[PDB]
Amino acid sequence: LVIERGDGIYVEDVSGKRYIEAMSGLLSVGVGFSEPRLAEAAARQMKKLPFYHTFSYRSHGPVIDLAEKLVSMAPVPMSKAYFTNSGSEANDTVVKLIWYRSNALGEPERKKIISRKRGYHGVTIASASLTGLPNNHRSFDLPIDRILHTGCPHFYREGQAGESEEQFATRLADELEQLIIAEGPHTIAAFIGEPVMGAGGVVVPPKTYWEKVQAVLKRYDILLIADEVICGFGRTGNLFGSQTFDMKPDILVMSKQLSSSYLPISAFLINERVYAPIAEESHKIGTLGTGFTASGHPVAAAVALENLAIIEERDLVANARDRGTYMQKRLRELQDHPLVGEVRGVGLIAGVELVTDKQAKTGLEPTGALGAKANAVLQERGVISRAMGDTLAFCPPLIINDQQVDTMVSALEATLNDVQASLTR
Amino acid sequence: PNSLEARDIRYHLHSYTDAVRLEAEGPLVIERGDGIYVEDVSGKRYIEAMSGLLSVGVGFSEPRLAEAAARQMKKLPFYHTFHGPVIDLAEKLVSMAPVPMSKAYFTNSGSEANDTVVKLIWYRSNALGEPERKKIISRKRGYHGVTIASASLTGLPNNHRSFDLPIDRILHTGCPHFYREGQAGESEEQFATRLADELEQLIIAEGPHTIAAFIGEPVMGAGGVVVPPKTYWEKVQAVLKRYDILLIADEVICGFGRTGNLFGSQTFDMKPDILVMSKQLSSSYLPISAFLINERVYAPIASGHPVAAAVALENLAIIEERDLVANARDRGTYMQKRLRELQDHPLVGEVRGVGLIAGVELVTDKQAKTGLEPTGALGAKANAVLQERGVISRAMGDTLAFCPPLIINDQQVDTMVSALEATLNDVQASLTR
Ligand SMILES: Cc1ncc(COP(=O)(O)O)c(CN)c1O
Repeated sequence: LVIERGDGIYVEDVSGKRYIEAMSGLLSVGVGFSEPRLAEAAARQMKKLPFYHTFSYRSHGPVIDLAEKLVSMAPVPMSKAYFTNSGSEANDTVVKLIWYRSNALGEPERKKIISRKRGYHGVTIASASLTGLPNNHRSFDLPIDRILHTGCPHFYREGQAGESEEQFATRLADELEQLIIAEGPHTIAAFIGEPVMGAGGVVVPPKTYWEKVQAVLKRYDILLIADEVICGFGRTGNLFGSQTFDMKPDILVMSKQLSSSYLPISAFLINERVYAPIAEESHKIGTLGTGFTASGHPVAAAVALENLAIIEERDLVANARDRGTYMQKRLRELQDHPLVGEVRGVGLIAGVELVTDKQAKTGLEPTGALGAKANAVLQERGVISRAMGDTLAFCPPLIINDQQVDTMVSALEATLNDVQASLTR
Repeated sequence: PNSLEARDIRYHLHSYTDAVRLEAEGPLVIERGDGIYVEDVSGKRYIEAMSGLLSVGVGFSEPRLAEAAARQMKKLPFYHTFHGPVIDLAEKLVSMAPVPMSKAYFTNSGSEANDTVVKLIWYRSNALGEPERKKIISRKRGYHGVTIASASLTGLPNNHRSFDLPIDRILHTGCPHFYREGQAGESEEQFATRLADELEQLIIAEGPHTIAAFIGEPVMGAGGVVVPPKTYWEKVQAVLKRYDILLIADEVICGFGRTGNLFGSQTFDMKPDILVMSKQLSSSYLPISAFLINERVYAPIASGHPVAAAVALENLAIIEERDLVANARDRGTYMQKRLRELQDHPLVGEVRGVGLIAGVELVTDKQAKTGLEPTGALGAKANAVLQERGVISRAMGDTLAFCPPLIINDQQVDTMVSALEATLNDVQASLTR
């Protein structure tokens, strides 16, 4: 499929066929594909100061405004913002600064990072190691040393026979505590988690998961990294997924949804607990020895500022919340369809996991074929979704309206009826 | 209180900055650009003799790039799928390569590019059934970026201290800086021979079957504009070829006209298997980087950003149309000559450079090759005075670097070097009083 242009929630292929972009590109195009104010902000800044760097006591207006804006928006008190080009780079720099911080606190052994199976955190050698998906690892010799993985909080696929949802949450927290104790709690620097796992199949954690996990982390004074790369800026029904799930991160990572993917930019926020010992170490060394050439890029920063202004001016967090409520309801009305194993989601993100045998939770051979078959029909019916194995993901732009949600979910129902009628046989 | 400087102090953690000092002093805030000049928020204008971060090749006020960006952003601001600017740019870069290349890959940064190259090499050795051929040899004072892997490739102590780097599998051989590394009575070519011998000794000691690749900048930028001795690259390549080790040319700084040719690989007769680009690829007007691989690399293993790609394509077209490689070559010849007229200054230990990149290393005792206590104080002192005289350089320790935009003219080169000469006289006078 060759995509040539976009407009609102739609993209068009070279033949002129229009599709609802049900994943907003890479779960990132928040304001849709034709927001003219973002091009206006880019063109204005690029003709004033197209590039300057933030190295060595230099700065510029756009990054200063954006740093203030992001800190002011934080769901918990934050101290500083640091800028990169991608979410992958951000998580990579976060791991590096966590090691630096532990050295700056006289803890040379507190260097291990706990991630989760099916988590997604980027593609650098380090951030691909954090990533808990199989295709990211073995043939790349990953994960690197110091990165650990605990279990995926996906009740439908990980719960034991007869186990309740909250018992499953308790078991995950206990398995996390068991991991920390067996590794040596003083060796664990941080735990990283998406509020909801996006690329791993839209895994919504069981209720009480984040409360119980945070109790464990607080017991050992382990840092919490909230990876808001997908869940940020209105996706889950609040500005940040951390608010939706009552998470209190020390570090909060944001991706190019900062700019609705219109330009490469990413950032993370750190609280005073993280910043202060890093600042003192940088003073003993004489510099903080890291940074990307385009960190804080003024044109990307200008576009991000305008993108955030649009989200606030047009109340897009509330719009996503309310369209999300309607989408979640419409999708769950398909629960009784013969091919629907599970419907999961919160706010404006959802997954529909397909099966052909509901009791055994199995689909076609191999797993992935059913999702690939349904996704092809869905595309033909004018909706672009992402098949994550046998899960179809829905993550449309924040500007969508109820009429468009209705069209998207009706296309999915018709798709499932088509696939059902064709499987026999 | 709500000034730009105060808000930066309050909210913004800077790269490559002492955070405690930033809180006390605040940043210098840049407002706008114009050709080779930038202007700070107080209205003072400076020659950007570093092109920002050795990157703004077409200067700071090229409105054609803004129109290219806006045009794509108004058509398709983002997609992951890929005619079109990403396809067009990949084709253009392969066609421009100084040696035959097969495929182009895109990232946002040079750091991500080098990180991905390392990952691809490990994947490739596994596909070849060589699980041990995973080590990468880099060089002391080389600079290759700041991801955990590419900061490990980097050979500068500030990039490693307290970061627990380099990771395993990354080795560093010697820096090819004759002025700082040559032994008593060793000639430049003998030093090159010794460096190739030390490289071969490292390869043998590690087990040649465990070495996957060697990475080098043609000229080391961030490490202090280190020009390798004559015959270095020929002798190094002979060693690498003997053990079937891949050559990665990191052209992030040298690419697109900086060294007097399109690529530093041409200037130094390097025949890389992998070539890494960034910076002047787009003149930094938007973040984008790329690496090329040849068929040898691609055979066993057989989503750039469309707005950034469109800007890079138009940037390359400008460089082509306005003959900026030739302009930089001819302005470079003049700059190299003017800078070397200062070699006899009492504060100048060495002038080095090729094309439009140069470094001037400062000392107070020319025979001992020592400066002030500590090393770096003399460079910081002179760089501050040069900025007072309206020229932005970069102090790499006690080396002042010059890497001006490809659009500079001879009159501007003359102004820049005259500011350095007067700076060195001022600093010398201050030291003796
Ligand atoms: C030679 C070289 N390689 C790689 C990099 C890393 O590029 P980036 O800052 O875009 O990550 C740099 C940037 N200073 C460089 O000079």
